[PDB]
Amino acid sequence: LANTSAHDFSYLKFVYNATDTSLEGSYDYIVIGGGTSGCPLAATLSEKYKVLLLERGTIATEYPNTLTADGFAYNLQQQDDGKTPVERFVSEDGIDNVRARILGGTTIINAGVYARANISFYSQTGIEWDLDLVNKTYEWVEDAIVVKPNNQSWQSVIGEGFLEAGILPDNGFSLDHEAGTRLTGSTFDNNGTRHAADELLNKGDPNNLLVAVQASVEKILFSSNLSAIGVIYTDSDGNSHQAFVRGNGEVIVSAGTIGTPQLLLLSGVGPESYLSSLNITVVQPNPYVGQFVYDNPRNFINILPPNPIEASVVTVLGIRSDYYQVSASVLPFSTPLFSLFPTTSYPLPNSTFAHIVSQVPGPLSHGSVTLNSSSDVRIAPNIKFNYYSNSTDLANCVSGMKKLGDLLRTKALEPYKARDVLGIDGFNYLGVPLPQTDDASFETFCLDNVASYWHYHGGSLVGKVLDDSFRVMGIKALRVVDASTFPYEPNSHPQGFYLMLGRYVGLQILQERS
Ligand SMILES: Cc1cc2nc3c(=O)[nH]c(=O)nc-3n(C[C@H](O)[C@H](O)[C@H](O)COP(=O)(O)OP(=O)(O)OC[C@H]3O[C@@H](n4cnc5c(N)ncnc54)[C@H](O)[C@@H]3O)c2cc1C
Ligand SMILES: *[C@@H]1O[C@H](CO)[C@@H](O[C@@H]2O[C@H](CO)[C@@H](O)[C@H](O)[C@H]2NC(C)=O)[C@H](O)[C@H]1NC(C)=O
Ligand SMILES: CC1(C)OCc2cc([C@@H](O)C#N)ccc2O1
Ligand SMILES: *[C@@H]1O[C@H](CO)[C@@H](O)[C@H](O)[C@H]1NC(C)=O
Ligand SMILES: *[C@@H]1O[C@H](CO)[C@@H](O)[C@H](O)[C@H]1NC(C)=O
Ligand SMILES: *[C@@H]1O[C@H](CO)[C@@H](O)[C@H](O)[C@H]1NC(C)=O
Ligand SMILES: *[C@@H]1O[C@H](CO)[C@@H](O)[C@H](O)[C@H]1NC(C)=O
Ligand SMILES: *[C@@H]1O[C@H](CO)[C@@H](O)[C@H](O)[C@H]1NC(C)=O
Repeated sequence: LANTSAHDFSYLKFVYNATDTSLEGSYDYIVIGGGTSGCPLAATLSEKYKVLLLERGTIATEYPNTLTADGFAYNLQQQDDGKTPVERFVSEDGIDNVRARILGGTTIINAGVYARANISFYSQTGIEWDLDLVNKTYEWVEDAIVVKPNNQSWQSVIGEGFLEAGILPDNGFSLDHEAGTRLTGSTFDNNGTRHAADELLNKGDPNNLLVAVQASVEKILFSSNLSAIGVIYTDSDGNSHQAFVRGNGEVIVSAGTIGTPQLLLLSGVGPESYLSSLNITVVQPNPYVGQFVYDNPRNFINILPPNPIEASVVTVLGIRSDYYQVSASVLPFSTPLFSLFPTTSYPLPNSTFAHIVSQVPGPLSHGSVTLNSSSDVRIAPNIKFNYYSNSTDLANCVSGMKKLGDLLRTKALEPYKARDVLGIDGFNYLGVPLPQTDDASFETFCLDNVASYWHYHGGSLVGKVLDDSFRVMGIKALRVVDASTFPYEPNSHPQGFYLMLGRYVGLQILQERS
């Protein structure tokens, strides 16, 4: 595990403005998106080969509130001016949401919770994983940016609550996604310093890795044995640039659940009838590009203790197969955190509150990413998740809400009631309280008060768009590595999986080429 230490910006020595035309040329690999998967992928490929990493955002030093736990709220409260690290969107379902626009991707703006994948996930996928190498690669990530959290009073209250509510067993401190209650890792260190995927660029070879920032990749270029041969990208001034791969080298899209399918569709990889309807020339028909896009529901209550509670980062997890639960203790604010609640029309907290949360696994409900512009990658795509379209998801939310009621009735949580009465009506709530306990009362609560967990995934799935080598089927020299790749969450908190996956696939590419 990592130690408490400053955020390591050594890598800025090989970070350049995309306005620099001397970056245009031929590389062994081009990685699109300097994010959770892309940064460890590019660093790994750079051990042997010449790599260009292209990121649309700027460097995290421009937005210092991205570098502390205390700055998390600021990034979500900040107005989206096109340049900020948080890009705001609303799904077609009407649920507010965010994605990252910054070198380091979503590991620069996220809640810092670190977990390994459920060890059963690898067999569930039917991919031939090198499991020894998966674990070596988890340790490579953890040694860089993961700490054992110190005790925080509220996380300890919630952990005692989860155990008293029957979320057993007590796993103590563990990075593994296992049934029961545990202290997990964090990418915040014990001084509140954020550590993130950009720091994994410090593991790259500085003679072989180049990083362009404010590089908006608009199009994947193809041969005229269809192969990806390069990219077009625009700089902050609006000027265009090209970069190519050479010989046995490859383009990898790491632009996230939203950005990957967007760029594939803009580049003519996707459903023939849809792309022909936009007069986008089809290079490779695949009816699944932008399909099977998922967002795990977040359902929640907010309690307002009569005495102040200490603000905390999330470190204590209550895991069952059918729901994943945490709680944050949150300082009050008068400017909303965009997407913390599902719409801007949510009450503001006047005092410290506990946000007590359950996540639906999978989920089984899915939707799609479609283009909003047939030409401009800077124009956000349309995204729809179809929350609770699958009844199994709704049943799982009912089970999770019953368990949050159990948590609120524990001796652990009793001291946080406003009134010493028998029920959970003894708490004071911000927003809608929990349930009458008939299925319809819990289903109404689940459906009406859903928010994003921010763990959306899918849109370029293995088994639909990709093979088990993460290659785009029917195309040479093109791969996809990021959260677009799997339909079900690997665990409650997937950044650890996707950090591992960038390096893992980098190591597979290097091996396939030897
Ligand atoms: C608010 C929030 C809180 C979260 N908290 C947690 C948590 O505590 N723990 C956890 O495990 N997970 C958490 N997650 C989820 C997790 O961080 C993400 O699922 C994961 O980081 C996604 O990784 P990715 O590589 O797919 O995408 P990203 O990290 O978003 O990387 C994609 C990158 O591509 C860039 N890009 C996109 N399009 C282009 C383009 N055309 N050209 C160039 N660059 C482009 C983007 O700017 C970005 O930097 C959180 C998510 C959010 C949004
Ligand atoms: C870890 O992943 C495994 C495999 O996906 C899960 O096991 C499955 O769980 C469902 C229960 O909802 C069962 O119907 C399947 O039979 C299980 N598969 C196997 C291989 O046993 C497991 O639930 C996940 N664990 C947690 C804690 O999330
Ligand atoms: C504002 C506040 C309390 O802070 C951080 C936070 C983290 C999580 C986490 O599980 C994820 N992802 C859920 C909710 C949440 O809300
Ligand atoms: C962590 O903060 C403490 C103060 O509580 C200090 O003693 C220690 O040197 C700090 N380490 C850092 C900032 O790296
Ligand atoms: C890149 O250069 C342009 C001016 O050419 C400037 O406006 C922009 O801020 C620079 N971007 C970064 C990320 O340095
Ligand atoms: C990998 O690590 C997990 C714990 O994260 C462990 O349970 C598993 O046995 C390890 N697998 C291999 C192949 O060593
Ligand atoms: C596609 O181009 C044809 C002309 O070739 C035109 O008739 C049609 O309306 C166009 N469709 C779109 C959506 O641009
Ligand atoms: C729910 O999801 C599963 C597929 O994972 C499927 O068997 C079932 O048909 C789905 N229900 C609906 C309404 O789609």
